[PDB]
Amino acid sequence: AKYYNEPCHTFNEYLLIPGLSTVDCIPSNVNLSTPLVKFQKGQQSEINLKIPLVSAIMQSVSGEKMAIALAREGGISFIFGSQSIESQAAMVHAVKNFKAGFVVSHNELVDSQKRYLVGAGINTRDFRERVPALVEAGADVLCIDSSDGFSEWQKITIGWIREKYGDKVKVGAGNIVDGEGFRYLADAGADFIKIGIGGGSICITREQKGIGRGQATAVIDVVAERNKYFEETGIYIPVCSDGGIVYDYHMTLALAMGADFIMLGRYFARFEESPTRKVTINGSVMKEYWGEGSSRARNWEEGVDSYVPYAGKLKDNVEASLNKVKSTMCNCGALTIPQLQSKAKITLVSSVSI
Amino acid sequence: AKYYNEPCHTFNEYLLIPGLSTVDCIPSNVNLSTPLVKFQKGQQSEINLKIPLVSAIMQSVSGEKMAIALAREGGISFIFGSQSIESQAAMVHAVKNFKAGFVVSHNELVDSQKRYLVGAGINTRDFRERVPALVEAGADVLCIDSSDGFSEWQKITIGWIREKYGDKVKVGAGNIVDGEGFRYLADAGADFIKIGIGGGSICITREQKGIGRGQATAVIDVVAERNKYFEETGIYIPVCSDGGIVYDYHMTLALAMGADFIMLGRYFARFEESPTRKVTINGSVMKEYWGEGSSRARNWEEGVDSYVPYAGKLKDNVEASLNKVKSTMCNCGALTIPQLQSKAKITLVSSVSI
Amino acid sequence: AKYYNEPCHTFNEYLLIPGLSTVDCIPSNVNLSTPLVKFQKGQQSEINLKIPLVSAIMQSVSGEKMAIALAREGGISFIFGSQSIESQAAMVHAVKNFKAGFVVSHNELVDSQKRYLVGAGINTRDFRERVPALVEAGADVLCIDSSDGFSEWQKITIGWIREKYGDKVKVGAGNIVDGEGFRYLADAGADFIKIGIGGGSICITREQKGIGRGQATAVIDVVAERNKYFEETGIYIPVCSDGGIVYDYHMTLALAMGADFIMLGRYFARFEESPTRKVTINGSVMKEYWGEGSSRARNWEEGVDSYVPYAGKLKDNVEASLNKVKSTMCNCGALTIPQLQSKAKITLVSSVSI
Amino acid sequence: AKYYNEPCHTFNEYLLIPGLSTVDCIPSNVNLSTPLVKFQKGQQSEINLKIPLVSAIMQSVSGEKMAIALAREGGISFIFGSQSIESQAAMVHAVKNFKAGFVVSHNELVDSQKRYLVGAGINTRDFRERVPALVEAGADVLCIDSSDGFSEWQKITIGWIREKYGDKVKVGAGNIVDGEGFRYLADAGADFIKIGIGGGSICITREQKGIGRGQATAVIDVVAERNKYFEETGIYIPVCSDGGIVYDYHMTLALAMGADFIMLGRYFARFEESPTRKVTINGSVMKEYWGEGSSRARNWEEGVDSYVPYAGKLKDNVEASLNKVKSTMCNCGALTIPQLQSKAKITLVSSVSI
Ligand SMILES: COc1c(C)c2c(c(O)c1C/C=C(\C)CCC(=O)O)C(=O)OC2
Ligand SMILES: COc1c(C)c2c(c(O)c1C/C=C(\C)CCC(=O)O)C(=O)OC2
Ligand SMILES: COc1c(C)c2c(c(O)c1C/C=C(\C)CCC(=O)O)C(=O)OC2
Ligand SMILES: COc1c(C)c2c(c(O)c1C/C=C(\C)CCC(=O)O)C(=O)OC2
Ligand SMILES: O=c1[nH]cnc2c1ncn2[C@@H]1O[C@H](COP(=O)(O)O)[C@@H](O)[C@H]1O
Ligand SMILES: O=c1[nH]cnc2c1ncn2[C@@H]1O[C@H](COP(=O)(O)O)[C@@H](O)[C@H]1O
Ligand SMILES: O=c1[nH]cnc2c1ncn2[C@@H]1O[C@H](COP(=O)(O)O)[C@@H](O)[C@H]1O
Ligand SMILES: O=c1[nH]cnc2c1ncn2[C@@H]1O[C@H](COP(=O)(O)O)[C@@H](O)[C@H]1O
Ligand SMILES: [K+]
Ligand SMILES: [K+]
Ligand SMILES: [K+]
Ligand SMILES: [K+]
Repeated sequence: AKYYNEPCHTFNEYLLIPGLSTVDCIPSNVNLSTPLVKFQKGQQSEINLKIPLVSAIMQSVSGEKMAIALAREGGISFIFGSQSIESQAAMVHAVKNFKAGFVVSHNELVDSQKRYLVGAGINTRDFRERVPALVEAGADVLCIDSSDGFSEWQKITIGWIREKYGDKVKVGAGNIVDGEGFRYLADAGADFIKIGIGGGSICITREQKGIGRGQATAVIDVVAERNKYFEETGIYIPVCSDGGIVYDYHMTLALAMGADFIMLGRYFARFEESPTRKVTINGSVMKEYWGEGSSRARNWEEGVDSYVPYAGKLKDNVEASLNKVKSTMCNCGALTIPQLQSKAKITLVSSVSI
Repeated sequence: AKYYNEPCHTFNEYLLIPGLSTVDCIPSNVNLSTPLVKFQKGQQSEINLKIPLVSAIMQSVSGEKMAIALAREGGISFIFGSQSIESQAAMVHAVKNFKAGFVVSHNELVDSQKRYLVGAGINTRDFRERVPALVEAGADVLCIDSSDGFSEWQKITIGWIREKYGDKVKVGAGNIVDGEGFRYLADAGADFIKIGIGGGSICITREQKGIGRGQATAVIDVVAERNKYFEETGIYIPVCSDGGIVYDYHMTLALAMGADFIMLGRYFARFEESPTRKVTINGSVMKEYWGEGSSRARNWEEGVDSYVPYAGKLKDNVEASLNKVKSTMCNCGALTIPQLQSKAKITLVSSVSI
Repeated sequence: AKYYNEPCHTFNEYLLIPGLSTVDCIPSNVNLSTPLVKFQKGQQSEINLKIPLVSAIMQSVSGEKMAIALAREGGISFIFGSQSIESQAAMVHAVKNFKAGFVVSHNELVDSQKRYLVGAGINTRDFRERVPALVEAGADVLCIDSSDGFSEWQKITIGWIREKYGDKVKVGAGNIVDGEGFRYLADAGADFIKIGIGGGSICITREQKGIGRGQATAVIDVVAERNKYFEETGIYIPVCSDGGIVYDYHMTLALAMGADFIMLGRYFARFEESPTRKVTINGSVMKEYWGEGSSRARNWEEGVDSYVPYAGKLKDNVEASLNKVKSTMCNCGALTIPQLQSKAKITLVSSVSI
Repeated sequence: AKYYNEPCHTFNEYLLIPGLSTVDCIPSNVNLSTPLVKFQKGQQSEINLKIPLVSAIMQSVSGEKMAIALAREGGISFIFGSQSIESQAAMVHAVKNFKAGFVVSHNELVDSQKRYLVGAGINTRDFRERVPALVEAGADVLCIDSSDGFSEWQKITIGWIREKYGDKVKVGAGNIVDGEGFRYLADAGADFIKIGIGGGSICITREQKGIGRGQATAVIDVVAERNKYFEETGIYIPVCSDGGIVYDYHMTLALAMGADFIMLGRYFARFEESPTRKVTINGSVMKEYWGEGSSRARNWEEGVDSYVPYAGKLKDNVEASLNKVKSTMCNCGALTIPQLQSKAKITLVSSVSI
């Protein structure tokens, strides 16, 4: 067996040490643009998010309304794939054609036709039928959804997409937690790679499957491999820190450690736009939230079902969260995510102080 | 005094990092066969379990019914030796002759005569009389039961067995927690060595005797010594991780760290087949469970007596546990235990994340 | 990104190991004098506190009465700047002219005219108007108050002061937590540098902003840079450990680690002289205490409002605290703060023992 | 300031790993004799305890009855010195002349006249008068009682004793927690050195004074210095682990780490023979226990007053404790304390497993 020198850590175990803040760095001047899909050295990504936040590929998070609301603020949602091909394609189509008027019976993220961008999750099983349907519906990007992306099944899925669509259809893959996993999916052709196993808030109320790694350590390790890969091939593959974001400052940390964007479930589940029921229990307005591994999810094993405090509209909450991220970025002397990734000073905190 | 560079750790402090999962690895194709007794390089063990689980040498765990139920699923039970020679021999005989019809007044683990295999615990005191009786009764393997197997008494016991039966009678020894202890029992002639002191769940409700070591560290250290021993002598001695299994994923970890099989007490005590009373307390069906060191056990000092939640039939529970182990093995890219031991990537987790 | 070899620690994680105590070291012979502003090798600071304690630049701590009471015991207060220029200048003037008799409508810290010394906090925004007013009022020293002093805004503020007053007006700067930050403010011209971000007791009831560092690690790191700076330039810049003092022995630790003086908020908020209301809740006399980042403070975001147990007069409490500090200093073989900083033996304690 | 590479640890953070147990090692054959005062290489100590336990120099622990009861079992008590010279001398005399019949108005520890041995605590202040009185009363050994023995006052006290009595009067000194402190008292002439600051159970209900060190680390460090000192001078100075013994196995650990004997307060306070009142609170028989630093103690600052569960007669409790120590010693392959100190394998345990 192979062992490691240091134990893995979570975001709660880190803090940022300030760098030189210039008179020109104020929250409003901070640019949160970030690449979504791979590109070559010197190029720009074909798809750039205006804010580094994407909603989780979950039934209780990314429905049509969430996708529209998030795209309006500059991010993108990945419509859940744990539903019928027809049902998921309908949501994608609804998002792509939302601005239409008569239909035959500032930071918005849109395509060349001013239509909101939207992503869609796929699986390694029915892709031969699901992918064409999502492509037809107008999906802007796809992502293989899995608890263990270090699999030949993902390579096969990406291969089929490349053979049928070449590099015209974008597809992310995951999840992985180390350089080996990243490298495998990179060579397989993934446009972006998702990082994270066992770090989601859903795991708080469930038992360990035995596989996983502290989210912070996973991002740091994968990012190092991604940078090495860039140096060897000239190909820059964006990576996504998926899960484990508990507080707003965790967002800044994930980005500082090298993640290009962040995927969140619980964070968005709390909003009015999530596709779940708003329930009031003893004066407390809550929203439903369950894992994709729960029996409640897959039936169209693991299992986690819970409630999250209602937070209102997505817009006001994201604005507040990102204002804090931008302010912290200025503390670190960064006006952009790439500058933050270059200048960030990250310290581990003692367990005693926690 | 001799000190160590790193502190010892328990199973809860580890997680497995996924490896490449091939299209051919599905739970049903995973082989959990494993050697029980020592053999030379290139040989196969004379006794191979079909599943890597054996029940503890305890009054509250391994009785006749447990032995039959576990053997039926591919494992083996070690009938407790903390009872009269006559009483223990009777249980062994009952297991060996269970399939008999008229008696004169798929994954089953059996001998050449299709009789379920069964083991029996012995002590370093009355072995001259207990061993012959167990051999006559048909015991397939014996194991010296002790909290500290690094003892001349164990060497003497194994020696007497070798002098009387040669290598025709198999006998495990233990418990030890480091290379020195392993080496001593290996040179003494033990067929398999049990690892673990102070890691049993029984210790949760009792005070430390002062001796012990984190179960994970103990297995890792002993396994390293065992592999070194194999390289020097060509003799492969199976080792058993005894105690400390709290969750199913701990089983996968123990195996990944090098243990050939696992001994459990609490896990099996919960089943209908354990020899203890099923008691209902306030709507909760429980089963009794007490340590062999408790005054309640030895009287035919330490002391631990408690209850464990009823889990029903052994069969359904083991199937569920092993299905999870096999699934995790596929995440790690392993179709067998030896392949897992070779490919496993094991990371320590921070105390903060725990 | 830049990472660190060791995690940061708080004061609770340290203890002092005794050194040789001489017959001449008794609490009463211990000298707690300490420099407040920078000086060259071989010189004495133009301003020396008689005790190493200064009260925080907070609305709920440093008002006129606090400033008089603390100066009487040998320390100095920094009148809060989160109020109108006119209001703050009035408090400064009131302190400077407290001993006056007819006014036209042993360890005391005083100026050449026997007037109590007093400091005043300033900000990087209205200094062009606030500074002249404070200077006119008689402020003896100023200090830029900020959660992140590693800023060009602080350099600009110090620059303006130097251009207008040369080295005749003393001004501290902060806060910083590492050598880089210290170095920046040192080169900018600061007379003393304050250390500490996120370590204040106020943070106990609030969420992390994402920036910070264990107070002990921050002091140790900054002190090392300060000593290096002294060796390179011959300039000795006093540093202040700001926040995180929970127990009296933390004072001794901060000083032993190299801090010349200590800034405290909660400690002084408990006294009769703090400018907040004394409220009795269920038989418990308390005093109000809120952070400068709370909405309650700035309105003339973050937010922390709470109560601290009443402790009575500042005099008796400081005497008791310092008697303990002096006794511990004698345990360490030190009769002065500089001797303590040279002889102190500081050990980290295990999280288990905590 | 001077810092250390590793944090200090307590006894709870350690466990012993078994060594080879020989057929000749059974509890009854284990010899717990141990030296009390210094001797040269090749010699035997002039005073050897029959068991390695001594009672604390406390008002609530070591009175006349305790001294007699402990001496009867082979240990020695140090009559508290926090009382009048006349009062303390009376207790010493009472112990020395307990076996007398008409008075003019197996493992027992005795002198050449069959009189129970007894020690007495002294202070660095009134020794010129207290020492002669204790010597006259028949005290067999003295010990300077202090929270910080790294003091010129202790050197002066030992010096006065040597000048007046030469090496005919034995006197221990302490407390210290590192090699420097040990070395100072060794060169000063101490017959034995006590280790421990802040590790006593009394500290559980009180605030840190700021000085101290984990008890285990303190013993290990001092023992290393003591062994180095022995190699350089040929003088063997016994050391005493004072305080921090919570469980019986802590005794074995302290001895294994190199301490020759152990001083305990709480342990003995629970017995019928302690000089405090036996009080029954709600069906629970308790005994009083307070620190020597409490105002309740010195008045003939710190302060700790509490209750300990009644345990009955000293005899039965010590026998049980030592039976466990001896059994563990056999697990480690040791028949004597020196053999244990040579063969012991000591591992640190993870904070997670604790
Ligand atoms: C696929 O969605 C996830 C993801 C992305 C992760 C985890 C997880 O449990 C599930 C649900 C698990 C499901 C639906 C079972 C199928 C599978 O195994 O893919 C996790 O632990 O890390 C990441
Ligand atoms: C023998 O069964 C065990 C085993 C295997 C272990 C422990 C233990 O306490 C007992 C009971 C202890 C008994 C019956 C006393 C006799 C003895 O000492 O063997 C333990 O701590 O690690 C392993
Ligand atoms: C300025 O007073 C402080 C200081 C000294 C510190 C912190 C802090 O939050 C505030 C209040 C924050 C305010 C008033 C907002 C403006 C600003 O950012 O300066 C902290 O975390 O470390 C040190
Ligand atoms: C002297 O008895 C002790 C000892 C041995 C220790 C401590 C302690 O507090 C006291 C009481 C402290 C007193 C009576 C005040 C005088 C003094 O300082 O000696 C401790 O922390 O480690 C060891
Ligand atoms: O059932 C589940 N168990 C564990 N993780 C899950 C499950 N369902 C989704 N996830 C992961 O958890 C992420 C959300 O983490 P969260 O933002 O902390 O709530 C998702 O994007 C997935 O990667
Ligand atoms: O009384 C006891 N004290 C400590 N360990 C015990 C005792 N009795 C049995 N054991 C050990 O605990 C193991 C069971 O651990 P468990 O599976 O965690 O319950 C047994 O196989 C023994 O090795
Ligand atoms: O609102 C706030 N949030 C965090 N820190 C604050 C705030 N206001 C003041 N502080 C810091 O906390 C210090 C006081 O720490 P305290 O002595 O532990 O209460 C001040 O001197 C500031 O440096
Ligand atoms: O007031 C006190 N404070 C701290 N330690 C004390 C005090 N009085 C005695 N001690 C120490 O505590 C030891 C007893 O530790 P205990 O056996 O854990 O109760 C004594 O022998 C002293 O060294
Ligand atoms: K900054
Ligand atoms: K895999
Ligand atoms: K000292
Ligand atoms: K042994």
